[PDB]
Amino acid sequence: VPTGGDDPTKIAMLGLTFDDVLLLPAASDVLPANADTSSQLTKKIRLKVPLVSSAMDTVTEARMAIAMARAGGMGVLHRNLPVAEQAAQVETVKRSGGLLVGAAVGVGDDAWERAMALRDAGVDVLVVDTAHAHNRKVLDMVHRLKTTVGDEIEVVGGNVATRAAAAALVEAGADAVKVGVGPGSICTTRVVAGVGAPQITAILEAVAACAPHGVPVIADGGLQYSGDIAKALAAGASTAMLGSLLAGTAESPGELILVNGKQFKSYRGRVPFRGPLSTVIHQLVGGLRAAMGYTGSATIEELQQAQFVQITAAG
Amino acid sequence: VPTGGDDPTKIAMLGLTFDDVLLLPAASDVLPANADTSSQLTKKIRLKVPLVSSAMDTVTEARMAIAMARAGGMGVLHRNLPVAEQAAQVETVKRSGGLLVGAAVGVGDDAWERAMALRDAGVDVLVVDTAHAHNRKVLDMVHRLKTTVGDEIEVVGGNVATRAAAAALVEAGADAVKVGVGPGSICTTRVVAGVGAPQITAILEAVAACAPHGVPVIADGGLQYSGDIAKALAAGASTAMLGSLLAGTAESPGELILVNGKQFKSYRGRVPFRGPLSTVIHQLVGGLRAAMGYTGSATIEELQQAQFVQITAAG
Amino acid sequence: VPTGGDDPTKIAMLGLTFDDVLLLPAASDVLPANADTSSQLTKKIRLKVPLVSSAMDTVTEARMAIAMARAGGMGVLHRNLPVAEQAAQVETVKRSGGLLVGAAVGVGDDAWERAMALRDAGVDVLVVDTAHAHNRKVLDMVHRLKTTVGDEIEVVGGNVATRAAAAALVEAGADAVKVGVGPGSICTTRVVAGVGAPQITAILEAVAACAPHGVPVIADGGLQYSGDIAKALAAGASTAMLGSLLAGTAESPGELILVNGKQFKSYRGRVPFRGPLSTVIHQLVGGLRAAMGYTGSATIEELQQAQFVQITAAG
Amino acid sequence: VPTGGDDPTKIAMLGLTFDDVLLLPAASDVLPANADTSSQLTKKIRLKVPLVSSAMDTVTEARMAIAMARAGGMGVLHRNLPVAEQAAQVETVKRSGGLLVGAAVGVGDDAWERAMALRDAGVDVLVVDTAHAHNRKVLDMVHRLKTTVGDEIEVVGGNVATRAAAAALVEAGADAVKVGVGPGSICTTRVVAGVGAPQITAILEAVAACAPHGVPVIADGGLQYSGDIAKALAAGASTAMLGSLLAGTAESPGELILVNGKQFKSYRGRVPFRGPLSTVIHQLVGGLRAAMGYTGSATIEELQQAQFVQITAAG
Repeated sequence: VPTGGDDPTKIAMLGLTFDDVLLLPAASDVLPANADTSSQLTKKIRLKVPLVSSAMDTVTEARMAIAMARAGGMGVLHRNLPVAEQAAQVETVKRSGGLLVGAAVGVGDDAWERAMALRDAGVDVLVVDTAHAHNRKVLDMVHRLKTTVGDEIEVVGGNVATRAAAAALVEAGADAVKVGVGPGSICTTRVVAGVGAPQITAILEAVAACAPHGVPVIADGGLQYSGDIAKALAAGASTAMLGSLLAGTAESPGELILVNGKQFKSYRGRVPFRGPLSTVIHQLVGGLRAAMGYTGSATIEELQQAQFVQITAAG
Repeated sequence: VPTGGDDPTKIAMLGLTFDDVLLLPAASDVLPANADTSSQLTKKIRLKVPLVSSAMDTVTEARMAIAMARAGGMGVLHRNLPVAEQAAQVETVKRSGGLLVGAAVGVGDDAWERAMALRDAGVDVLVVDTAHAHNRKVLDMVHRLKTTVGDEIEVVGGNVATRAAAAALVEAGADAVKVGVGPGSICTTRVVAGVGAPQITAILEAVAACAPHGVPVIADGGLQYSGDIAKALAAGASTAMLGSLLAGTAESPGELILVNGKQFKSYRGRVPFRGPLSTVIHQLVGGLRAAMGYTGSATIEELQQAQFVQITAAG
Repeated sequence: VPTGGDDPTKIAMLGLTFDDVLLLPAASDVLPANADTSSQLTKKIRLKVPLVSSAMDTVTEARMAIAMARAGGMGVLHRNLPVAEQAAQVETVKRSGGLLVGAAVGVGDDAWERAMALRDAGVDVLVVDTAHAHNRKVLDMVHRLKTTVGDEIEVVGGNVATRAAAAALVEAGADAVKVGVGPGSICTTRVVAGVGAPQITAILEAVAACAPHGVPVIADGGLQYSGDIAKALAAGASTAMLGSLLAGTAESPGELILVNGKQFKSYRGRVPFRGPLSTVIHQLVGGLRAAMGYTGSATIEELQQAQFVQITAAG
Repeated sequence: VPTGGDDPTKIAMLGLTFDDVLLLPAASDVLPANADTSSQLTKKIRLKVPLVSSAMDTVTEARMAIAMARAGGMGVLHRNLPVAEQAAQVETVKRSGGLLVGAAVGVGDDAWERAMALRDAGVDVLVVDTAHAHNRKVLDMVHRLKTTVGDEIEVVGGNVATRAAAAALVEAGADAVKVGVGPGSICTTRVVAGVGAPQITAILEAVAACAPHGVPVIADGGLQYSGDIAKALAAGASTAMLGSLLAGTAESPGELILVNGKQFKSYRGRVPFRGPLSTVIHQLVGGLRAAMGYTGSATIEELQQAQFVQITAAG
């Protein structure tokens, strides 16, 4: 093997991240303003805008979830709080109109009780929210939820970064699979544990397992620019989950931070303050619409068939 | 596939930009001072210097177009102004002697009326000037112009970044094809839309479609140094269109900007002030002539057959 | 050959360092808290934590060796001091309980006398400590020690960076092989001599020679983060030797250095002050445990079978 | 072709520079102090140290040439001065003992008269010193000199960066071939003309043409560290010519420059002041000797057979 040892499988793949690729323009009859940006969040739930906000306590509580749903996306309420309060946040969202909302649960001791409280409060999507879903405890939770509340509630499982892990969640009954393990995020799993998977490759692999079963993939982590959203969807994802890009909006939890005359909000680090969510979402969707124009993609399903060019460090 | 998924065509190519390659020296009987730098702008129009200025409101109005033509190149007047004023700028150029001039038009509602006014004013080249030419509306405009005023006026179409798009413009009747979509320019299409094509690869692909039909390619975007001009032509382009490299000249629109004791002009950002156009063109042509000496290229047509070496990030 | 000349073996391999790769998550039943981090330092000696401190006079004297052994690893006492004092440092460690300790020796004139003094003082591991072990003098020393004191003392040989060099040490009787020649360390062998071997490739190659003979490999040099420890072991090493990561701990030789309000210690350069060794080791083992969770590795032997993804400069 | 177009030869090679490679350690019986650093400058002339100073007016006049010869290398006197003065500099060197000296000549109108004056003054090596030697005028000059003064004087030709160009100089009768065209030097041929060849690949290619005819290659340009000298020789060069590395020595032309409390000398830019030449040469040869130890190279001829590992941007 050119890189060492005698085992060609030891280095299993060349992992590409968003910055490694660009979408190629293609024949187009699509104007950006006329593109259809709707996409499946889960097998049953379609969003008007293929964006959801991260289940993080610096990103999504009730205010963010309401704003996301109104913008045509969805929020996933974080679970770093008592069960009754998360459930109360769900109720708050639901009484602000007929708005979709999700909520995270883990696989710990209180996770089942949390899930039932969220169900009672009227949640639409339960996200089984773990660092590493390729694990019997996680798969069992997904399956148990699906078999218990699956008629009324869509169940998302994550996170994964390989084809085999995605396939396991599909088999367990997941309604969507969330992709992102060491995706290049603030937790720096890559530096601390040495573990990760560049996101374009991770999405391509997960989609290879999910699309043949009609299960949408949520790209979760490492998205820095509006152009990354287009790349994630073209790699085959159906939606993108955003943390850092939304943590600086007015609707996110936390107060303004002023450093050297500039405004920031906290992210757990800090991110530039961006103003209202509606403004950020408008910019992001603007970039996505531009990509759909350039690639001749009338719908997100067409964008999922677009081609890339791989670029070098110089590019 | 080593980079993910099961489709080898998903990542269609490895895209190289100017910084990825160098021209290889070759046997030479050519002194730089003796090289012939003339080249086809379009099927019919040959320039003494293979350079044209961008149709941008911070680069080319009448003053720039006159200076470019006198230097042996050509300017393309921007279209971000009323039809009558663009036409008046064409007349201004034409009465400063027998000087070649081009002008941009779009495909919008006023585009045809604009084109006819430019024709009436005596324009030599009409540039159908769009972000993405691989589109029926753009192709129809190129064809309609060619069939209406094509005896008297050369029609350029752009921009493209693929072989198929270039082939479409050739079929529509374009007299030259302009290449540059997300080429690494100020609009940052790459960041916003996630779309682009590294320019050396884009030129190689466009030339594969254009040269067999005798249609010149204009390299448009991403040229930062005189050496990039030589690389663009060696990749097969016949001329290079320059924005950032000319936006800092005296002849470009806009006033001097003084920041921290240094002089700049606006580019839409800012670029260092460079003095007279003649000085910049002299430097650029000097670099091109040096490249022709090193590669043994007596003419631009010979330079188009030169070879590259690909270099690494370390290089 | 694409890179020049007619000899495909002139450039023998593509060398990967830690930053070039990430561990891929895999199916897991392993919780980080439950992983077994024990590993072979030598054929006979197993450590509770697979970490040893460098035989450097800014890293390991008695205080560090005692702290390392108590933390479940081991220190290797440096040899930049008189024989009697190194031996006295060994005695000091041994009387602080039943603690494992190693000590470096060279191949110079006093090296044999040094080794016998260390043996007399009760050392557990002798490390034949050279810049380049692929040399008859070094191999002879390893063999002579092994044949003289090998029943009571384990003999480590190093350093190497190739399969052939590792094989030579195995043949000479080494109980462990230490890998790291121009690994990216403070001596900058790479810059001064132009010599080196990226560590992931060097470990893969050494392990190819050592594992079939049941000889552990010690990864020595270039480890900057806790994640690098996991990568080194997954490449096949059994332990990691740390210099820069430990030189900033309280237990290392040298005084505090205050520069611009920040605290440092000397490394021979300087490194940030990190506090007690126990704290650093806790963080490092925490990262290793996380990696074992993500990869489904119940033991270090299982981690040695994990797979990598190669990443780009963008990643 | 993956990088564009339909011609696989358009991008002819992947060019590696010094920073792209490292020397691999190998079995060694060689101590650095015992290595033989002597090497052929030309077919007939062997130097004790394989280093020559650049024919540049900020590097080599008489003082530098005398110091280089005394250190066991050689200086090449620059030609940016009247013929009589260059000849007078040759005489000055020759009367400082039995010291080897070279001198540059061009191919211009005064070049032949210059060469005969240098011959009369007792020069040992004439260097036909051009930017691009693959040219009939340059080849004719090399041949004419060789046929006229070749019994008494060795004739070096340069510069080249390809196998074909090197072969042409060999055929013309060159006693050594100098390699370096856009090697990454202060003239920035790469940026201005877009022309160049990464030096490791350029040396490998030139050596492929020169070694079978017993003609030494001089690596000229891009050497920044002592380790680069070892890499250049291992790629097959017999000597290295140094500009930037020597321009900061006391013996080089020009005065001390003080900027922000630091000392520099001019290079035509500026380089840090390094003190006496003897000191710099000592460091450089020290690095070379270390490389010979690591690679088991008893002689420069053995070092020329050493192997590389290619490293990534991360390395």
